[PDB]
Order: sequence, then structure tokens, then C-alpha cells
Amino acid sequence: SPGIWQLDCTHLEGKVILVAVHVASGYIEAEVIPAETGQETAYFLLKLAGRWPVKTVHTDNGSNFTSTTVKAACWWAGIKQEDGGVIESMNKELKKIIGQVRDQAEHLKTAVQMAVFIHNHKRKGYSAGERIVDIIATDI
Amino acid sequence: SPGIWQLDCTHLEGKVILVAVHVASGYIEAEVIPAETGQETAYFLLKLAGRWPVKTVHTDNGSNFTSTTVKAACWWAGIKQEDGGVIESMNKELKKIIGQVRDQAEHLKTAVQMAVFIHNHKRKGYSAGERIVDIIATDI
Ligand SMILES: Cc1cccc(Cl)c1CN1CCc2cc(-c3cnc(C)c([C@H](OC(C)(C)C)C(=O)O)c3N3CCC(C)(C)CC3)ccc2C1
Ligand SMILES: Cc1cccc(Cl)c1CN1CCc2cc(-c3cnc(C)c([C@H](OC(C)(C)C)C(=O)O)c3N3CCC(C)(C)CC3)ccc2C1
Repeated sequence: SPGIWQLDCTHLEGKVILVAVHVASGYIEAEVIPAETGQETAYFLLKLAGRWPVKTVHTDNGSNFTSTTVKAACWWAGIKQEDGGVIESMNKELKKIIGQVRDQAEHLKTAVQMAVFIHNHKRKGYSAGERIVDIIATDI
Repeated sequence: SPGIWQLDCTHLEGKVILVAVHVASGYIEAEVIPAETGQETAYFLLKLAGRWPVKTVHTDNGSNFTSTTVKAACWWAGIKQEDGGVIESMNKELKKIIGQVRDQAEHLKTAVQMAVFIHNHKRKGYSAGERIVDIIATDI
């Protein structure tokens, strides 16, 4: 459980928001990209795996599953690539927060990182950031 | 100790590598940018604070300390901004790893994220990624 992540892709303002969700905690990382490609997904995953112990990634669709560039990044980073309700509720919630901060941010990416911050800090009493750290520390 | 980070800036291939070091563990996050500006530093810090519990940032120079954009990001993210050997050895080590992977990466940013990964996973027996998680979990 501690090493399992789910990728998730959603659209906003003509751009794409790529999200990784740590399944057991609900903790997220996200980035704005112009469109989802294999190279963007591969790079996102390389970043994620250098920061957290990513063992398994449930890819968000069959194109990223099939992408040899994504496969190369999973190979490089030691990630097991696998296939994929709660995430749909996650996308609506992320878009909700983005709308609440949109007035504070000129750039979409700034608003998206504000929403990542608010999501990971929200208490509902532990936060997702506390849960992911607690879950991984007990694995150690 | 668990919430203290040090910013660090170094040059390579005509670009800038901006590094945040979790002081107590040696864990790092890094990004390639064209040049260090207040807006790039502010954005980097917003990202960092949504992912880890950043309480205090020792800024890397007086321009980022003074930057009202950096101050605004620290205010937004609840970071105490403060002022600033080991980091110089960190920069040399990061450049060392980047050179070892440079042949595997077309883009500098890819090589930089490979070096972030290798740095955080290296055992020297715990890794920096294990230490930062252990340090923060005990604070909880
Ligand atoms: C709030 C504060 C605290 C302490 C001192 C001072 Cl004196 C201030 C007032 N500041 C004085 C500079 C300043 C710059 C900004 C600012 C300017 N341009 C842009 C592009 C952004 C931002 O993109 C970035 C993230 C910089 C790429 C965006 O996408 O909107 C900015 N940030 C808004 C979001 C933020 C995370 C809060 C950081 C600041 C906003 C507000 C303020 C107001
Ligand atoms: C290694 C492997 C495992 C499983 C299946 C397959 Cl069949 C393969 C072979 N792959 C078959 C596709 C492919 C694409 C690449 C690839 C292509 N273009 C670029 C720009 C990059 C990379 O930028 C990115 C990170 C994609 C923006 C860069 O900066 O160099 C690439 N990555 C090199 C680094 C990586 C983290 C390893 C991920 C792949 C490299 C190697 C391979 C070799």
C-alpha cells in the first residue's frame, strides 16, 4: 500500500492537469502541461519517484501504459507499471479549490500548486501529508 | 529541525539549477530554470511547501530574501523567511551525478531529476528519503 500511486489526468482552461495520487493517504502531486504525451508523463514520473518511494503506478489510460517512453521512465526509476469514482471526486474537488484561488493567481500552474497545497494540508484529524509520511515511515 | 530548508542555486550549461535541501536529512528537490528570478523562486517554494511541511526557508542570497514576490509566496504558504561548506559539497556532488547520467538524458532537466533521484535514494544505513520521512513522522 505504501508504494502505490494512481495517475490521473483532467482538463482545465485548454491545458491538462496531470495528478499523481498516493492511494493509501490521498496525498497528491500535480503539474500543468499543454497536453498529455508520453514524454510529459515519463518526466512527471521521474520527478515523483525521486521524491517519494514509488513502487507501483496505476497508469491512467492505455496510451501511457503502452508508451515506450513511459515504460523507459518506469524502468529507469524502478517503478512497476500497472493498469488502473474516488478519483472523479478528487478531480471535482481539485477543480473546486482551483476556482476558490483562481483570483489569487495569474497563471493556472500557480493556482494548481495552491490547490495541491490546500488539498495536502486539509485536516479531515490528520491531513493527507501527515498520513503519507506516517504510512511510509512505518514501512521503514 | 524537521521544518527547516535551505535554498541553493548553481549554474550548469548556461541554465540555473535551484535546489532546496532539507537540512536535517540532506534530502533535496531541484528544478532547472533559465535564470534565478523572484518569480521562479516564489513558484519553487509554493511547490515545495505543498509537498513537505516547510516551516522555515534559509534563502540563498539577499535578492530572494528581499524579493516581494518571494515574500508573498512565503506569506501564502506559511513559511518563515530567514537568511542563510556542506552545500558547496552538495553542489559538487550534484554536478558529479549529473555528469554520470548526462549520456542518458537529452535534456538537462531530465538529468537533474535523475540526480535528485540518485541523491535521495543513496544509502550512507539510511537514505536521505528515509531520513526525511522518519524525521517528519516523529514530529507528528
Ligand atoms: C503578500 C505580501 C507579503 C509580504 C510582502 C509583500 Cl510586499 C506582499 C505583497 N505582495 C507583493 C509582491 C506580489 C507578487 C505577486 C505575484 C506576481 N506575479 C505573479 C505572476 C505571481 C504568480 O506567479 C508566480 C507564482 C510568481 C510565478 C501568479 O501566478 O499570480 C505572483 N504571486 C502570486 C502567487 C503567490 C504564491 C502568492 C506568489 C506571488 C503576487 C502578490 C504580491 C503581493
Ligand atoms: C528502457 C526501456 C524499457 C522498457 C521498454 C522500452 Cl521499449 C525501453 C526502451 N526505451 C524506449 C523509449 C525511450 C525513450 C527515451 C526518451 C526519449 N526522448 C527524451 C527526450 C527522453 C528524456 O526526456 C523526457 C524525460 C522524456 C522528457 C531525455 O531528456 O532524454 C527520453 N527518456 C530518457 C530518460 C528516461 C527517464 C529514461 C525516460 C526516457 C529514452 C529511452 C528510451 C528507450
